[PDB]
Amino acid sequence: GPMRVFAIGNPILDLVAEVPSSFLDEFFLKRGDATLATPEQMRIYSTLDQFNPTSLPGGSALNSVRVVQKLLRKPGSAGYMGAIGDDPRGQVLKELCDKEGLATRFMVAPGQSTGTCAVLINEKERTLCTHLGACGSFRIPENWTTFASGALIFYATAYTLTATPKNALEVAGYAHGIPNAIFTLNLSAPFCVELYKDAMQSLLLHTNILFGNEEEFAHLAKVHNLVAKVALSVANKEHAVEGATKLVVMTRGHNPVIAAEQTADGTVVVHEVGVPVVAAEKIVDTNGAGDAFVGGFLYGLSQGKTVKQCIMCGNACAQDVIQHVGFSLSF
Ligand SMILES: Nc1ncnc2c1ncn2[C@@H]1O[C@H](COP(=O)(O)OP(=O)(O)CP(=O)(O)O)[C@@H](O)[C@H]1O
Ligand SMILES: Nc1ncnc2c1ncn2[C@@H]1O[C@H](CO)[C@@H](O)[C@H]1O
Ligand SMILES: [Cl-]
Ligand SMILES: [Mg+2]
Repeated sequence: GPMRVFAIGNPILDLVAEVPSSFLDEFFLKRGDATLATPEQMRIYSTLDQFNPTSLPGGSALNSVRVVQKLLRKPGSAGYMGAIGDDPRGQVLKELCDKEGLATRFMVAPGQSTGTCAVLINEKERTLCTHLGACGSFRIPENWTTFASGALIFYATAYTLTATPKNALEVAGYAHGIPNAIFTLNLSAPFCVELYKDAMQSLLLHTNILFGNEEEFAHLAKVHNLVAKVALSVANKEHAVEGATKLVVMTRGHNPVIAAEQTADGTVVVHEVGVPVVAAEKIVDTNGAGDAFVGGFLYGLSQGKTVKQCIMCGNACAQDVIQHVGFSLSF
């Protein structure tokens, strides 16, 4: 069918810049972390101009769906909903989605600005500091099911919980009642795991595929029981548990990707797939690596490939993205 994957997310503009460690210190940021800007960090946005930053579209789920749309090519192959502000920045994101052929229904929040994320590159790592702005007012429209009619893969990032957990809950609810449809979720960042524990619990029950990195699962283990790689991964599959797709995919930088699935009979299958080596000197920045991996994974899943094949496609998409500035598109 036309629409193959439908997602909700926070559309944001990324401002990328290479900054010295001193900048991280002055802004109270932890290298490699992802957080929402506190009042004191608001000054980071204007101050970046001294570093000649570059700007490009961002937003975790948007980045992912853009990979699926690029690989599927047909207009409306991927659908997306989110909220943008009534400003020139919002217009740039919108124009870009239209030119890429994605199907979108953006909600415009008058009086508010389009979200922005400062992507600070230092050493090799990326640190993210975001100001949601209009993204926080996002509410799914009553007829979203009509816009996404035909889609069998629904995706949401935990980052959408900040606006309200109702959005993702409604999407999962809908998918659940549809046979042959699956709901997929990304843990997004440690902060989401720690702040939205309750909503996540209800959400996990209705999740078919859970994606996240080692750091996110670690917090998920602690916040929940299991505690403890492989064990953490097998651990998380209970949260989704208690043939219906139940799979957990854990990414971890250059280390092998670990996927654990629970088959119909209760058999647990775990795959440990290596990630092709990429010389460090060839890496530009790792911003968007996980989003690219999820996008390649969902596109392959859309084509009926196997779990291992899914993972290989995700790895290939991520390897391309890490060789570019911010979230690029190529292949
Ligand atoms: N050093 C590296 N060498 C090769 N591949 C790497 C890599 N770092 C990341 N990847 C690729 O990226 C995938 C995801 O890595 P990871 O989840 O750790 O990214 P992330 O958490 O940086 C990205 P974002 O900026 O979206 O938040 C891995 O499964 C792998 O395919
Ligand atoms: N709170 C957030 N919600 C959604 N996307 C985000 C958030 N913070 C950072 N991102 C995005 O994560 C991407 C890297 O995975 C960047 O392109 C950035 O725009
Ligand atoms: Cl998002
Ligand atoms: Mg990384």
